[PDB]
Amino acid sequence: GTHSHGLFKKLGIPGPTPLPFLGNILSYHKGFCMFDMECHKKYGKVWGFYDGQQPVLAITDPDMIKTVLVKECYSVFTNRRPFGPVGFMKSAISIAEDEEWKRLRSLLSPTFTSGKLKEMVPIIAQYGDVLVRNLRREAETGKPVTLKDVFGAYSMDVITSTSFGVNIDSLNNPQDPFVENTKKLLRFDFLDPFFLSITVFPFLIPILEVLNICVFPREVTNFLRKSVKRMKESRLEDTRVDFLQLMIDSQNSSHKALSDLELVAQSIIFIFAGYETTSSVLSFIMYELATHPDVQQKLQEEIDAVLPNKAPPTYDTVLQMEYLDMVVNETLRLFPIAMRLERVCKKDVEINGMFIPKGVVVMIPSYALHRDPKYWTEPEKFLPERFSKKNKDNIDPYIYTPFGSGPRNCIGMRFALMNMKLALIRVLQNFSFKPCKETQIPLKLSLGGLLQPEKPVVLKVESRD
Ligand code: HEM
Ligand SMILES: CC(=O)[C@H]1CC[C@H]2[C@@H]3CCC4=CC(=O)CC[C@]4(C)[C@H]3CC[C@]12C
Repeated sequence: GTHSHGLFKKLGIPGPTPLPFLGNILSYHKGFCMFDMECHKKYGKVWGFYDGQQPVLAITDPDMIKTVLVKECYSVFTNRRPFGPVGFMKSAISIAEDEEWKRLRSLLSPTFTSGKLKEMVPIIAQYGDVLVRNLRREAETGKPVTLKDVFGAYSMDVITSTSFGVNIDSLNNPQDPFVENTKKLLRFDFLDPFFLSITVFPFLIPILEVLNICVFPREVTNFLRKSVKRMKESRLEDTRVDFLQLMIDSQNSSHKALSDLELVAQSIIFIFAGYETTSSVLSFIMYELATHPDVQQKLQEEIDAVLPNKAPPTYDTVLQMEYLDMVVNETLRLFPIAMRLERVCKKDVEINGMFIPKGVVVMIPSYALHRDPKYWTEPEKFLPERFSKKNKDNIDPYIYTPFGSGPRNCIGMRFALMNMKLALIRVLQNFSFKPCKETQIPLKLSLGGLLQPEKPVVLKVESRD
């Protein structure tokens, strides 16, 4: 019948012996991260395992990784692992493949330049202020703050705004249908029963498509696909520096420009990529700043220096802040929320020594590499100075990859970084953050399939009066 599980040893690559049907998925009770590091402790440079009958080949040599992500990104390693029933979200850039992906990447790239980003800063800066007013109250309240709630609220405020021009306080408007629906767009947990099932029975994905059962909830994609050219139509033609307009502007004068539907797919996929990723990283950073008041006041002092008497951050004053950037990247080292980068091997190739067969998912265990002893001194420590100017080129760009690498890295990187930084500055420009003993110390990751804390982060918030 199926004859998948013989592949790696038959070519000479080590790995945990698979079970019939299951492959190695029982080994996921630990979680992706724990599983990945333990594999690297025991098989070294390269190993192989099976998500069901699907061969996954892990790699950890930096120029082999450069090779996959950059080298023949186009010729061989262009797409990611198909993962569940996707419906029309087939057209979203992150999900699209080969030429359609290359088309969308090119069509969507100009929208993410540093230029258009400088023009989005005032919009998103505004919701820094909104966050502060919303944080004042729960600080002064007395009681601890659940960070993913006040950052979830910020991330959304900033998403609706730069995506559709929609200007709302998500926190204080929880039924605004436009807020209500978009919270359901959380990140996928590939260790969920559903997805695990899908992994074992991939021959059930086409079954779900028929039934229109979809990993993006029907009701949520229905409401935004509706909102979009409710608004792409003449609320627009009254005549917005945002994502939607830039995509509209590129339907209006190379290869065939953005479809109407393909545009909505993008709008949606942007939300999905940017909402819970941003809010998560922000929680992780605020956790670190709380449990290292060493870093927190040093940063607060950098912020006041660049921005005296609560001066409002600009594009340039942000890029200026070197210790802030140090804080941001060190937290992404410890908590790379993608965990893994993956590419599907389109053809038989041999990359710096070893032959990869067509069909193998080539995987880069980012979480593991970020906590590797060979490239990192004291990997478990929160130590921003590893990213100090100098001391930071020892650092291989192919070992440290919180946003991936090559032509298919995170399109939203400069934005995500800018967005997070504008939050941090205004929040630190007004408050301090300290442990309560509801605060889990030390902090544990979920054993699940999302990089997120065991229990949500709660902290004491004080005004700098
Ligand atoms: C802290 C925030 C974020 C992190 C850490 C992050 C991380 C990542 C990673 C690791 C990848 C995979 C890249 C690869 O496989 O090499 C990715 C892809 C992607 N990200 Fe981000 N992301 C963040 C925020 C955002 C934002 C704000 C947006 C959009 C506004 C975004 C849009 C995308 C898209 C569209 C892709 C797929 C790109 C493609 O298929 O060509 N992400 N992200
Ligand atoms: C947590 C998560 O990743 C979400 C994304 C897709 C979601 C699934 C989508 C399909 C689905 C339909 C149902 O009627 C029950 C819930 C399930 C089985 C969902 C369970 C939770 C999932 C797996």
